[PDB]
Amino acid sequence: VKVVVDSRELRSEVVKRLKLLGVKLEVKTLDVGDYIISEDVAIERKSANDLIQSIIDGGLFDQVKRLKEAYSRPIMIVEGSLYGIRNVHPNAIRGAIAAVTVDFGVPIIFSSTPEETAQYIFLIAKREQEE
Amino acid sequence: VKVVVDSRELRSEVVKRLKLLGVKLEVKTLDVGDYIISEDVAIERKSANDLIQSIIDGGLFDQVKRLKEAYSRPIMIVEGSLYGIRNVHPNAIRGAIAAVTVDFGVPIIFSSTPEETAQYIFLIAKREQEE
Repeated sequence: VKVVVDSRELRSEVVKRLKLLGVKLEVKTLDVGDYIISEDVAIERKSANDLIQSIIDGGLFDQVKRLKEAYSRPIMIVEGSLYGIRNVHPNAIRGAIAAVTVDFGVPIIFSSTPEETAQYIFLIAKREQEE
Repeated sequence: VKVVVDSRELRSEVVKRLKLLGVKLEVKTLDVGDYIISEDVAIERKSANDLIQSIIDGGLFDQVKRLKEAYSRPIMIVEGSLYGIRNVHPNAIRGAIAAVTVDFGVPIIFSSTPEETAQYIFLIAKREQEE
């Protein structure tokens, strides 16, 4: 399977696992998105910490808007646990998650590690290729 | 806020928290869905164990199909951790999650406890009422 990856992700552990999985990567510098699966499917990788920060600074929705305007079927993979991270009420996190997935209609898949993020990218790309 | 709840959920801890949150519940015996928010929004509550079992028995997709045919905007809340549950390869769980959220287009929100499930139902219902 072939996946386009943004230059900023090139040396990540996600890319390492993708390569071990046999994925053929094409590097590009994208204005939006981290891993492109097709003309319509693009994946944005965001750490749990960065998700919370974007909620704190009120920048999450602008980011989702930008993703949707660039791709018809964008996907956000949130990496790392969202629990145990104080300084932010659980309802703020839950509320943001519900808004993105239900209102903006952008799937939010949760990954525990960069390796798991790669496994998700891989299985989605494979399905893309098969159909 | 008003929420319709299926009779089978009446004595759950989710209902207890919903009541503490001030939600006004109307009980019904639904052929599909556990908590109805509006004519279009319905929530299906599924434990992590039951999600895995439905993957093992190949019944998950039929369930999602049934939800979509009954409601235009269904939501699935998966309750409990999906990690540490052997007898099933991680890719089987990841694959199922990707299919439901990305292909079927049905959001899959993850909750750690029945209380969190109630908090999600509450915030979604409130937004429904406000708009």
